[PDB]
Amino acid sequence: ASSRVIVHVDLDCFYAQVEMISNPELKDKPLGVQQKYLVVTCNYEARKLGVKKLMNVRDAKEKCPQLVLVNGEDLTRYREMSYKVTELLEEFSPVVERLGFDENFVDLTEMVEKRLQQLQSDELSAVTVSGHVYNNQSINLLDVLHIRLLVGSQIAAEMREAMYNQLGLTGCAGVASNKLLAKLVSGVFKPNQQTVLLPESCQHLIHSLNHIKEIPGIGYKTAKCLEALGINSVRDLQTFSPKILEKELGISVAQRIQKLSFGEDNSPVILSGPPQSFSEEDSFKKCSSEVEAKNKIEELLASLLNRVCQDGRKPHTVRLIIRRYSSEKHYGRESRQCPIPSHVIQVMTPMVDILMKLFRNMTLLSVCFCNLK
DNA sequence: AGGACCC
DNA sequence: TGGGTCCT
Ligand SMILES: Nc1nc2c(ncn2[C@H]2C[C@H](O)[C@@H](COP(=O)(O)OP(=O)(O)OP(=O)(O)O)O2)c(=O)[nH]1
Ligand SMILES: [Mg+2]
Ligand SMILES: [Mg+2]
Repeated sequence: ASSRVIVHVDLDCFYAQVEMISNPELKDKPLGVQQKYLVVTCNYEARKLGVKKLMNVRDAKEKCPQLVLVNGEDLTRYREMSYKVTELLEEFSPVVERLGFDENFVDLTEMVEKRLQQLQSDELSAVTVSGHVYNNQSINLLDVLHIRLLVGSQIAAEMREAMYNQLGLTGCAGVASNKLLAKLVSGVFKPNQQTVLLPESCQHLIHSLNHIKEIPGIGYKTAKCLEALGINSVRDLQTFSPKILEKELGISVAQRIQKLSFGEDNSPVILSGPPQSFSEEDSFKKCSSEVEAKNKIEELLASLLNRVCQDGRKPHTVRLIIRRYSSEKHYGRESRQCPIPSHVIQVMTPMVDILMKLFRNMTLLSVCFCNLK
C-alpha cells in the first residue's frame, strides 16, 4: 500500500440538470434554478449569457432578460438523484465519499491493480488514456504510475458513461494520486469531460491556482488569516516558515495545509454510507412574531418525519435552529438540542410541543433530526 | 452549542 | 444569502 488512484466525480450544474430532465422543454433554453432571491445554479446555455452561480435574480435578468427560472427550494428530487449517483459509483467500487449533493470520491486503487493483473505482458503496451491528460503531458508507458493512472482514467470514463446511460446525467471526472489533486484536476476541462493528472505535472497544477483560498481545505477564514501574514500565492505558503505558521494556526491546521500547498494530501476516501442527519430549512422575509409562527415548524416536521421514516433507522436527537435580524451578523445561529422520548420514537403531536418547549427556551427556522441508530 | 469548511 | 460533515 502506497500509490493510490483516486477519481473525483463532479456533475455539471446539478440542480439545473435535474430540472431539465423533468421538463424537457426547458432544455436549450437558458435555465436558472432559484431559491428565494438567488440563482444558486444555471445550465451552461445560461452561463454563456452572463448568468453566474449564486447571482441575484435581478442581476440575473438584467443580464439575461429571458432567463427561465424554476424554484429549487425543495431539495427532494436533487437529493434523490444524488444518492442514485453515489449508489451507481459504489457498484464500481464500495469506498465512495460524498461531498455535497453532486461530488463523489472513489478510491480505485484496488480496482486498478486487479485490472492490471489481468492484462498480459504485451497488451500492457496498448494501454491508452480516456479523456484529457493534464498539461498535455507525455505518457511514459514504462512508468507503472502512468499505467495505473491511465487505467484509472478508463474506469472513470466507464463511470461517466454509466451515469449518463443509467441516469441521464453528464459530469466531469478527475483522476489523480490523491483527493486534493483529483478534485483540482476534475475541473480543468469543465463541461462534461475528464482529465487525468500525471505526477510530473503536480506542481504545474498547484501553481496554476491564483490564491490559497482556491485550495480544497483552506476556507474563507484561514485564507484571511494567511493574508494577514503576507501569504497570498500558493508558493508563498510552500515557502513560508513552518514554525510561524505552526504557532499561529495550530500544529494541526498548519502542518496539514502546508502539505496541501505542495499537492500532498494523505486523507483516505471515507465511505459516506447513509446520512448522519436530516434537516429542512425555511428562510423568510423576517416574518416571525416569535410565536404562533411555529406552524412553520409543523411543516418542517411533516416532511422530515416522512424522510426520517423512509430511511429506516430512527433518530435519537432533535434540534431547532434560528436567526435574528439586525446589523451585518456575518455569522449568527442558535440551536437547542435535546433527546427524543424513546416512546415517541416508535406521531407529530408529541414532537410538535417537544420542539415548542425547545423554542421558548430561545428570520430562519430549521429542524434537524440527528444521532441516528 | 458553536465553529469551520464544502457544495 | 438549503443542506451536510466533523472537530472543539
Ligand atoms: N444553495 C446552494 N447550492 C449550492 C452551493 N454550492 C453549490 N450548490 C448547488 C447548486 C448546484 O445544483 C449543485 C452543484 O454544486 P457545484 O459546486 O458542483 O456547481 P454546479 O453543479 O452547479 O456547476 P459546475 O460543477 O460549476 O458545472 O449544488 C451553495 O453555496 N448554496
Ligand atoms: Mg461541484
Ligand atoms: Mg458539480
